[PDB]
Amino acid sequence: DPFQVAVGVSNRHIHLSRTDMDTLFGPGAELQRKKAMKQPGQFAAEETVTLKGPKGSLSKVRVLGPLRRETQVEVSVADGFALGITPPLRQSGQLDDTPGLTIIGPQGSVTKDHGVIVAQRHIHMHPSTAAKLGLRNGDEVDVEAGGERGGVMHRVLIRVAEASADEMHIDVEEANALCLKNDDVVRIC
Amino acid sequence: DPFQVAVGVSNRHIHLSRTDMDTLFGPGAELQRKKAMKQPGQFAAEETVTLKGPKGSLSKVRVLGPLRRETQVEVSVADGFALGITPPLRQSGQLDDTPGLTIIGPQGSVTKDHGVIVAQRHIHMHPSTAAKLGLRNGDEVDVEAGGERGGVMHRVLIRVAEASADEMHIDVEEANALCLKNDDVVRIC
Ligand SMILES: [Zn+2]
Ligand SMILES: [Zn+2]
Ligand SMILES: [Zn+2]
Ligand SMILES: [Zn+2]
Repeated sequence: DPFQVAVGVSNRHIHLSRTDMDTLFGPGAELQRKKAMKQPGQFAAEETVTLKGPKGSLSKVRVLGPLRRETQVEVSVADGFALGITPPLRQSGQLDDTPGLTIIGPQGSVTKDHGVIVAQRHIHMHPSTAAKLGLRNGDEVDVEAGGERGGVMHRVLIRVAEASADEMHIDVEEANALCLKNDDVVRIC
Repeated sequence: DPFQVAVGVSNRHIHLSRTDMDTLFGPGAELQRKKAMKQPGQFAAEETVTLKGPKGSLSKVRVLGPLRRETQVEVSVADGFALGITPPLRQSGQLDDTPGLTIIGPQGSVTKDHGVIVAQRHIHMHPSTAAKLGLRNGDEVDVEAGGERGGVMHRVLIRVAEASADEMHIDVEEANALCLKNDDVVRIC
C-alpha cells in the first residue's frame, strides 16, 4: 500500500545559520553527526543549545544538520508556554512575523527577533511517490492513525522534493495524543 | 446543533481517598474550593500535591474534589515519561494493573502501588442529552475538531450519569495537538 507512510516523531530542535553557528560554537565550528535521519543528508548533531524565553528556559535542545541559510527553532505548544512565548503554527521556512528567543551556546549567545514556530505536521515525499498518489507539492491531506488513541489528522502539508524520503513528521504532543512513535505506520486518505 | 459539545482541557491532577487525604493533609482535613468545574459538585481544590516517580518529580499537582472511594492519578504521556513510569490508557475508575508512585503532602506521604493512568478522552453526558442523541453509557464515538490543527478523534468514550454536564474531557497533549482550549466547541459524529 503506497498510501502507508512511516512516522518520524520530531522533538524540539533548531536549525542554525553559519553566522549563528559561529557565534554559538565558535568560528569554523562544524556540526558533528550523532545520528543520521531518514531525510537524506539531514542528521541529529552532537551539538545542543539552551533556549531562553521571558518565562523560562529549555536545556539540551538538539541541533539538526546541515546548517541552513536562516535560523529556525521548532518547539511544541507546551514548550512555547514554558518559554513564555506564543509561536504560531507554520510550515518550515514560513517565519514572517514569528516570535524570537535567546539561543545560548558554549562560545556565545544570540537573541533572535524571529524564527520560532510550532511545526505544522507534514509529509516529506519523493516526487516519484507524489506522482503516483496524484499529489502536488503544497497540497494538504488527511492522515489516519489506528489504535486506542487513534484518529484522523487534517491539514497535513504535502512536501515534495527530490531530496526527500517518504516520511511523516509530527511533534511530541501530536504523537502522544495519538500514541504514535517512530516508525509507526499511518495512512493517507 | 445538539451534537456539539464544549471542551474541557484536563491538566494533570489527582483524586484522593479519605484515608489518603488524612495522611497527606492531616486527619479530618477538608478540601477547600478554588474553582468549581462544569461537572456538578466537582471542583479544583486549593490543595496540591507533589508526585514523585523513579526518574523525577512534578510539583503543584491539583487535587480535585470531592474525595472519592479510591485514589486516582491522571497524567499525560509526557508527564509519565518525566516521572519514570508508563501509565496505561484507561477510563476513570479503571485502575487494575496500573503503576503507582509516591504522593507527598504537607502532613505526610503515601506511596501507592497503583492508580496512575493516562486519561482516555471522553464526554460526560446528561441522560436527557444521551436519549436525544441516541447514545448509551460506554459507547464510543468520533469527535471532529476544526481549525488549523483540527482533525477527528476516534475512540471517545461516552459517560452517561445524572450528575453530568455535557462536556468533553481531553488532556493537555491532546488539546495542544489539535489547538483546542477550554470552552472550544467540537462536534460528535
Ligand atoms: Zn526542523
Ligand atoms: Zn520535516
Ligand atoms: Zn480526574
Ligand atoms: Zn472527565
